[PDB]
Amino acid sequence: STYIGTVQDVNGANIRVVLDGQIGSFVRIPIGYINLFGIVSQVGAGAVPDKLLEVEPYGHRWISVQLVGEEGIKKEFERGVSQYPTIGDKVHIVTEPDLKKIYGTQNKKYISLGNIASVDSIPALVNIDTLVTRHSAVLGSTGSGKSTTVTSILQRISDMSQFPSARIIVFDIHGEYAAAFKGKAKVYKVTPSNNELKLSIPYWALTCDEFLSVAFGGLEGSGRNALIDKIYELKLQTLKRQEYEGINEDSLTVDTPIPFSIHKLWFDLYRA
Amino acid sequence: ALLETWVGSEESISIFDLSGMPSSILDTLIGILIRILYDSLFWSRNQPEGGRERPLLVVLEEAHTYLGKDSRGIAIDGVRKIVKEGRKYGIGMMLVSQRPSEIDSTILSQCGTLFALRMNNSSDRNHVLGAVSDSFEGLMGMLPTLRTGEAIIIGESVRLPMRTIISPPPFGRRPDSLDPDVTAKWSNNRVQGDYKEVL
Amino acid sequence: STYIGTVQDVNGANIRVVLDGQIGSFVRIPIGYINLFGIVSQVGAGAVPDKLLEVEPYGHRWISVQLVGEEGIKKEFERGVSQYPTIGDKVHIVTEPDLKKIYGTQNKKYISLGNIASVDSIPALVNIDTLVTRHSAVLGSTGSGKSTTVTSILQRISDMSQFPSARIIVFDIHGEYAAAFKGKAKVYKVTPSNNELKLSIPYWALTCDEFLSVAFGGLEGSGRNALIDKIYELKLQTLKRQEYEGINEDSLTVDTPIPFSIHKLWFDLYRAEISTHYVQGSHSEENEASLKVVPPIYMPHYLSNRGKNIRKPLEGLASLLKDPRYEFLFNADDWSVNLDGKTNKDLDALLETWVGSEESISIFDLSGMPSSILDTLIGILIRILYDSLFWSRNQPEGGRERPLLVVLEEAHTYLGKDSRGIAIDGVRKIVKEGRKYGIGMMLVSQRPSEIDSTILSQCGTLFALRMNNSSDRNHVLGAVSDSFEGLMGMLPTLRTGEAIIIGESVRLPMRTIISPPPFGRRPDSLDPDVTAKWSNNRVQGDYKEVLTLWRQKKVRSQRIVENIKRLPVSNILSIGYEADSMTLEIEFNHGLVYQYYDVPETLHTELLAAESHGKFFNSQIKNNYRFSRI
Amino acid sequence: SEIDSTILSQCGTLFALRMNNSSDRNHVLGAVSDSFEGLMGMLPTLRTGEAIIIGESVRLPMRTIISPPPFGRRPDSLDPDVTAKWSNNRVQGDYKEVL
Amino acid sequence: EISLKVVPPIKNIRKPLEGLASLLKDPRYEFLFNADDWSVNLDGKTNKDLD
Ligand SMILES: Nc1ncnc2c1ncn2[C@@H]1O[C@H](COP(=O)(O)OP(=O)(O)OP(O)(O)=S)[C@@H](O)[C@H]1O
Ligand SMILES: Nc1ncnc2c1ncn2[C@@H]1O[C@H](COP(=O)(O)OP(=O)(O)OP(O)(O)=S)[C@@H](O)[C@H]1O
Ligand SMILES: [Mg+2]
Ligand SMILES: [Mg+2]
Repeated sequence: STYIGTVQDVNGANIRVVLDGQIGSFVRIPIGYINLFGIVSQVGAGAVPDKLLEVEPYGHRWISVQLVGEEGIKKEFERGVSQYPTIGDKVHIVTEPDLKKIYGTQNKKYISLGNIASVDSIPALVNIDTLVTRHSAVLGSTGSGKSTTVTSILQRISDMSQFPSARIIVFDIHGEYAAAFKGKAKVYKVTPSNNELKLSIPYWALTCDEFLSVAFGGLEGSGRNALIDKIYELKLQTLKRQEYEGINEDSLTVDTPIPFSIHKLWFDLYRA
Repeated sequence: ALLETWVGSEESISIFDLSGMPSSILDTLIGILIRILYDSLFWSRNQPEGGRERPLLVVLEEAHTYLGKDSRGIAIDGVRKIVKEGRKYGIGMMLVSQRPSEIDSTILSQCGTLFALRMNNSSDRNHVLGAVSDSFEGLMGMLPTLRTGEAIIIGESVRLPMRTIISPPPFGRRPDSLDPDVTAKWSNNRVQGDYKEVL
Repeated sequence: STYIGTVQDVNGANIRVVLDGQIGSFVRIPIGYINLFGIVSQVGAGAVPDKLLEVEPYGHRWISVQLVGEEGIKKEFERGVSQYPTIGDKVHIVTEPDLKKIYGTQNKKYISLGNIASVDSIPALVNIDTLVTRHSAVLGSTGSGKSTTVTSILQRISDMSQFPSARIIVFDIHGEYAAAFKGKAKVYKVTPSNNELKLSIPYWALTCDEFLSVAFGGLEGSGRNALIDKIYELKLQTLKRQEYEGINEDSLTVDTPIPFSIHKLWFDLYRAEISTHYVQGSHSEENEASLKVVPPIYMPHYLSNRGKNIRKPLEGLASLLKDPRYEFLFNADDWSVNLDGKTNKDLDALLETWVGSEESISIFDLSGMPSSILDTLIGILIRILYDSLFWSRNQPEGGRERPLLVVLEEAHTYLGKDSRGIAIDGVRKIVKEGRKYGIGMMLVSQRPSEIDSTILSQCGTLFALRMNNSSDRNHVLGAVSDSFEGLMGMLPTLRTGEAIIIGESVRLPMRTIISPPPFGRRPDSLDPDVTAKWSNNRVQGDYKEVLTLWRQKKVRSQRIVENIKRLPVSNILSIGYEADSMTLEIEFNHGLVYQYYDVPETLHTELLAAESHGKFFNSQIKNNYRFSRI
Repeated sequence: SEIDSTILSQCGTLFALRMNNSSDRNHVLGAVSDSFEGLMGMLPTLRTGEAIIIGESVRLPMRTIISPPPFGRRPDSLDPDVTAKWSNNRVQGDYKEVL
Repeated sequence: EISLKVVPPIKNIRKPLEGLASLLKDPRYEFLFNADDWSVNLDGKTNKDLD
């Protein structure tokens, strides 16, 4: 069989089992008909109770374990605890079928993005409905391999067998992803290439503030009150000289993505 | 047609390469693209093209420079609105950065799930521990000693936190930046110089 | 008789027991004639005394004696004990009848919500006056009960057979509670639905300071004093034209709720800022050379001498009146104010509708609110409710004779320790001066640490769902009136739904399993489903429309059909059709109604004769036509 | 626990009643030199009305049961009653005056 | 710097002055500015003495 030890303490959730057990490995605790799964926290002198070493200063065989969830009556793994364990109970190791049970899921919203540390055959199912709706963030050191873990995920999301209608945008500042997606993406950049289109961001698709923030460096006096007057005038004429549905002489604002000629702005404003 | 290329192409993923940008304005553009992608999806949440029928996902590299705790840029304003109202219109987001402690703490906490790769300096680890909710005491004292690509995922996107090992992309599909190779570019015999053209 | 162990040694407080038992479970100790019920969180390995460990260190069966309350003289259970245990006495497990008496009561004051963990048959009796007069809070992790719990309490308190005059209000930023209350609640949202009203907050019912905090960003100059001067004349002028009872020119104030036309404000203020002056130095309007926002053209220009440095807010304000996203505040539908400042109705209907509806609950879903000014409006709504019941506390409709219960969802973003918003400046008052007017409060937040401590100190009782992180457990435990060590140690492992109630609204802190509401009556949020939306095949998009709407700031395509009739039948409820324009309208559960276009009506007949709906609708309609959902 | 300890010490005699939370039971102990286990070990199980007196104004400290005052002379705040005012049948109101 | 007064209508501590005026008009503070017997007239005499 597989035996670790016995529970020699209880505090509701925090438990301190004594052996006769890896730092991250789970622990299984049957109680009659349902089992409690737990997480190790520390090892050695960190798990010893406050008042034991006085008589046995060098008795170090203690481990601290924590409780995460509980398995129902052949139904599923439900978080929490139906009935907490007590002193002098049994303990068992988490074996291969159990890992499937705890981590398994029959729902179809989950997708496999990796393998757990202990057993390599376990898919690392992570919800995608949640990963795209709540939010996500990748953090780490510099050489820890972020962009490689942002492609091994961002490449499994847009698969063409399950998600033929996916949709994604990327912002790479060093240009290190275009090499990964050879025939799966539409790479954009400033310098054209043979099969890469050239990023183009029309200057008239911008609000008044943002255009004033990239072009004129930020004006605050009457200059800011003169440029706005001109842009409005230009977007007035383009409406008279060409037809755009819906936009009228009143619904038109300074910040509607309507085309205006920047060169005419500088030339006419500067020439005057 | 412009939008059709960014979002409506026949290939799913778009990739915007900004390494050529004049970096004095690199921040404002990140706040320009997010605004256009957000308004276009937000204002057409009925039609079959909006974010309610094809949910979006914006991934941002090196987010610690534009999401500073006291940054005065325009990107942080955009990254806050999508962090706040995106759940209604299905516009998620992914954040990448190697300096967590420089990220604003009011934006880093509103991210449901976190990938926790290696972290050594204690000004970050003590700051990541300040935003993750289901924080175990056995799997979060393990941050600085992970392997490369041995991420830890904690949040509600998983039933419970897991210490996964992401599968690397197939060889030849990896991300590779193209920087000049000094050892291979300095070691060759000197060639006759023609500096007339350089002027 | 369940014998386990007996006492054999004494160490002052540690009373040592040799054995021959759940953690948060009571123990019974009879002493002659009076029974002692209480908690002993120290037993076994965690209780063996340090003095004796030298003898037997490898054994753990030892208990201690410290109680909570004593059984009276066959009367009832009260906290405290007349006498403390002694030598020789033995501890017995509690029995179901004892649970009935300890948690039972003969008072009709209490109400039942959930059940005790041990035996489900027991009811979970919770006071109501203290649950509405002493305020309270709800706390726990993100995935625990949380909202599924708040609805059950409001769905039990607001029963008509037992409380036929209840009165409460709910703030739900995600708008996830309107689903549970199918037709028993009012629900106001910015963009209406088939049978829902408009959450219109008339701007003329705001204090001047709050008005300048939503429309001008906090002007802090001489111009700020120009607006106050300008608004006063409008508010003063409307009084002289229309008589109002009890206020005249003398006792008029800048902050009293008299309607005024903002359109006149911006137009007169904006026009008197820039215009040609026929005669130099003349500020008269006769020297210059309205239902719609259209301004008349002005000739080129000297400039008016009556102006200031408020050009940016004044032009920025004009924009706030254009976009439809703020239509609720500035274009209150039935409270829209014409140019002369005379609207159709007054706040009577607003108050009569918010709190005076024939049905008990009212709901304000704020998902449609722009998150920039979400905090500012939260404070505004609180002020209106408190003040209205303040100066009318003797009347027969106020809060004294019909107390209120304002519920706030997701509060941790609004009561921050360093938060400088107006919400906390409004929430503090009710927690302080709301006791003697009967204005309650229920706080919800998934992360208590950020909540201001003084606010969390003054709440009467606390609901404690599961809480994972250690940083927050320590903060919430620091504002507990009556805490148990055996009960609060299992806070990070509570299963979903069941909560722990602590405070003055119950006799004892108890671990209750709140009854889940009926299936189909739950708080559900209808957010887009990626897995069901990304998996379907591609569809050639027509972006020429997406651009057009994005330009027009509209949300409905110009090809919609409005006057179609429907006939009742995954769970398809109603199906429409129209051969004139080849439009097929369908309706599903949760009120979702689409409009598929250019579909042959042969399928319409086939579906009616298909008698196989659900499994057959996806056969030839799921992704085969262009639909403009509504 | 929140009160300033600077002003607490100068007080001569202190009456202490039922104290449940462990956080505050420690602070009160710090303002009394007579650290007696029996006096304060029984603090968290004191019945309503009970008290323990410590200070110079009392010759010897011990627990006493204060006799409650007679009915008709008893503190009670006249806060509105929720269940009594919600239980009564709903009555049509007129907000023309409340406004 | 410039009805109950006979005159017909025509330092940076102004906003205190308006805030000061709020207390005067409010009936809820009349216990302090408008004491039942202790209000001070322009002549300066009070109907009673603090003794
Ligand atoms: N998922 C992975 N699995 C195995 N090795 C990886 C993985 N990701 C990155 N690496 C390894 O790291 C090297 C790839 O280049 P790196 O610079 O180390 O990664 P990187 O993602 O480009 O770094 P950053 O700063 O996080 S973008 C190789 O030695 C990889 O084997
Ligand atoms: N008593 C219960 N028994 C079984 N399942 C429950 C119970 N209560 C809640 N749940 C389930 O757990 C889910 C958790 O979702 P919610 O109850 O809405 O919690 P929540 O996400 O914190 O609420 P907010 O206010 O939107 S953060 C629920 O949708 C249920 O499926
Ligand atoms: Mg990198
Ligand atoms: Mg909820």
